[PDB]
Amino acid sequence: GLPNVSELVDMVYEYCRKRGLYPDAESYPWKSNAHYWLVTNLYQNMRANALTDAELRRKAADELVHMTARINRG
Repeated sequence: GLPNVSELVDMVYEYCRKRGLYPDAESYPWKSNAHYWLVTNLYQNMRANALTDAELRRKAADELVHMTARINRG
């Protein structure tokens, strides 16, 4: 299933920490297309907006609701 908000925020921070080891964002080791889209969107929003941890958590929760709805309808 999808990550919960805490799991997803941890993934964003790990990606933040590890992304320099890889040739590009797509080459990072994603367990699903969902993880790639969730994490890279939140990372870029983090980066381009200096999001606080609480702000990141709110965006992550919204992204997870949109993605749950997408998967729910096929």
